[PDB]
Amino acid sequence: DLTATDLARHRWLTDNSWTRPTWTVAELEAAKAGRTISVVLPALNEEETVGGVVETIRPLLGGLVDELIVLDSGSTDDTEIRAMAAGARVISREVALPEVAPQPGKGEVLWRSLAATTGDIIVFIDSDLIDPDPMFVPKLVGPLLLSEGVHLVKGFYRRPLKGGRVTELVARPLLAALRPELTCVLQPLGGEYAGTRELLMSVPFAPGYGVEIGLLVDTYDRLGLDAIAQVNLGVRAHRNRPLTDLAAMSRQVIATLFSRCGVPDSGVGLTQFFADGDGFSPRTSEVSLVDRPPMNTLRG
Amino acid sequence: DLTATDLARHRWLTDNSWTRPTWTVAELEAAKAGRTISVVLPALNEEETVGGVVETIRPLLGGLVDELIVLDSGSTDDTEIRAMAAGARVISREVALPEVAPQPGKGEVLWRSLAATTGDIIVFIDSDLIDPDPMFVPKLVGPLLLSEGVHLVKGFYRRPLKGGRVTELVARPLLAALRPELTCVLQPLGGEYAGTRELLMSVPFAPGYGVEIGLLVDTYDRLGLDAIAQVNLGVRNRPLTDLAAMSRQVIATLFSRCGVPDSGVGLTQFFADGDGFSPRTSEVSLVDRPPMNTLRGKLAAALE
Ligand SMILES: O=Cc1ccc(O)cc1
Ligand SMILES: O=Cc1ccc(O)cc1
Ligand SMILES: O=Cc1ccc(O)cc1
Ligand SMILES: O=Cc1ccc(O)cc1
Ligand SMILES: O=Cc1ccc(O)cc1
Ligand SMILES: O=Cc1ccc(O)cc1
Ligand SMILES: O=Cc1ccc(O)cc1
Repeated sequence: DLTATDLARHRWLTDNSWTRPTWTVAELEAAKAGRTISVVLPALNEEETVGGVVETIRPLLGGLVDELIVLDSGSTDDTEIRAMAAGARVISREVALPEVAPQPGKGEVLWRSLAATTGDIIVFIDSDLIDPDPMFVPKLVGPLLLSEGVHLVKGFYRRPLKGGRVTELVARPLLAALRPELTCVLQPLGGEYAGTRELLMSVPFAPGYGVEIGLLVDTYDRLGLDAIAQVNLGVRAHRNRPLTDLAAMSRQVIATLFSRCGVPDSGVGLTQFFADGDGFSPRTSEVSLVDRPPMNTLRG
Repeated sequence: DLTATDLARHRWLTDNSWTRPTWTVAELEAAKAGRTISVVLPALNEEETVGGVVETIRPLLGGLVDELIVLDSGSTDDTEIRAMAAGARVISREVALPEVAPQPGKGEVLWRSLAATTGDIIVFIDSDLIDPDPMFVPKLVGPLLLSEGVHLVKGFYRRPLKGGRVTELVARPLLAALRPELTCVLQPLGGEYAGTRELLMSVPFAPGYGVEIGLLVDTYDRLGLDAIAQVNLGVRNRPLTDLAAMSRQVIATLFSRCGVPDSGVGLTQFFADGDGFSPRTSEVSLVDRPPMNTLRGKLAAALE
């Protein structure tokens, strides 16, 4: 009947998951107790949405939130200037961490943001969200401010009563196989999450689209379920990404899970083919992004 | 840009992949050279489609095809009667291997069929296909009969000019990580494939929905990429929950073949009523059936 995974997951849901994370901004400010909060929006060519995300967070500046930074990854559209006008601080990868040459991918941006921020709590929110809700940051920081022993909070979106394909086909099944207690986390790949500086400075950062799952597993391997919480951010329909983006995402999720769980990885990516009447000429990507070491090895 | 594995991928697609098989039934019959062909359709509650599949293969019986069997896995609908009416012999799991109690899942059915068939070549075709093409069996056996050194033929379906979600997000990326040459196989999880008796009797069979990936990986390791071919068969909507459970078993079987320590924990959904909570957990098995030549050694030796 019941397994040890079932028992732990059920109890974790009752203690470390909030379906209605309704703490008030005032009570969260009162609980800061000298701690400061930084909010980071990673961004690459998100000109249509970045300002709207910033606008939903900026009312918290000077109270709950101490800094609001857009960490730009080399946009060629109007991402940076729209973020400026909307009321954020825009910092490039190069200014965030001058002593290390950048490499591509989302994980690099989040890692570098640790060097550019000062908060005791760092909140990450994706910059591609349409009409996000102003209560995202309060909900994400609640367990960090109020619940002893929590270092990582994952924000999830409620599923309607009536596409998450990488989460449900790749990430959750692989966690079931390799780290089954972590199947408790509803949206392990979600981009809205918060952590303590103590935690985040102490773990390596996986590259590209592996960053979220890498942080989740590294936290678990150091502190177990007790240190991880999740909060319901409300409704939000699934994003529709191209299938080729998704297969590449899956491949990086696999690589990052394997690196943390002791499984070797070939470094071989997926193959694209030149196709014509003479057949299919393969071109296969190979690994070129490295994990970044804990930021404590360079700062603080 | 080109990388190290691309040479092997290019050679294999040139020699072992057929986008447009030219073969006629007549040429294939003339090439059998004393080999016999068994066709096996695994089935569990497929009354709406099984007859249609059988009807497309039945005209080959007595010529290209020597035996046509539906291996029924305990259906309670009209699968059995509809398969017989279309011209298949229907064999239960118990009849196929009477002294061994059945275990659930698709892999069990295919494994058991090895004890109930006599072919030097065995062709598997899913019984849930809609409007299958009568050239499926000819296309699948072509490389076995007309090429040298091929032991496993995987049928693939035509890709569009732009749901295979498990293949493209799970199987192919995992193979890239753990058996990188095998990403060249377009349909690693496909249910339409043919193998030699020599191969099939000698390998363990993975349980459940792991059977196809397990056979592919075992064939690759033991016989190599050149022993695997693929053929275009020409042109389904399952709930995400079912695809996730299938993915979880594909993972378990690949991990078993690599020695990765899979927990055996399935995918769990909690349900609640007035009395409380209880989990519903998807089926996962890490236990292979042993090579059929260990239980049917005399049959295997007769066929060798
Ligand atoms: O509060 C929601 C909840 C859901 C499933 C559980 O097992 C426990 C709690
Ligand atoms: O009775 C159901 C229940 C769900 C979640 C909780 O946290 C507590 C109770
Ligand atoms: O903020 C999202 C992001 C995505 C891809 C990148 O390379 C960098 C940032
Ligand atoms: O401190 C709790 C803890 C739990 C599980 C681990 O593996 C390590 C630490
Ligand atoms: O496709 C055939 C099949 C047989 C037994 C199963 O359990 C599942 C599928
Ligand atoms: O035969 C090779 C091939 C590769 C990719 C496709 O999408 C189709 C065919
Ligand atoms: O995909 C999730 C799942 C959970 C329980 C099951 O029984 C089957 C599937």
